[PDB]
Amino acid sequence: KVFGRCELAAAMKRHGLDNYRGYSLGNWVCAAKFESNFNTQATNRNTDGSTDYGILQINSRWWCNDGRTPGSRNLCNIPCSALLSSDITASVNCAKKIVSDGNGMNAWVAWRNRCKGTDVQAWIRGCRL
Repeated sequence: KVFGRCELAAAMKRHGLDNYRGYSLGNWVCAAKFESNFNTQATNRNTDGSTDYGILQINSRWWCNDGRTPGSRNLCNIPCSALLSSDITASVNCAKKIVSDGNGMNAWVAWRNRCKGTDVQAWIRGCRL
């Protein structure tokens, strides 16, 4: 499902990511746009031999079960393809838990150096929540 600028963020707030762990929604908009660029079906081969799933590019290395990974942990206790669905609540529901380790949005490479240090509100300006 191709997500619009106005479409995705509106859901993430309903999705209960709005200011979640003090992280402003614009981060959540921006991060999605940097990891899969509003593509929910987005999956990628991690070089270390695991795979990225979900619009939030959630790494199957220990988060989910993609059926190709030895030593996968599955902490989120979901199949990886539930991250690829037209419902945001699967991806979001384990992204909450990714910050739920308290190890920050530093789990996402894209926010990490390309979405920090900028105007945060700039994703959610001109859209209604």
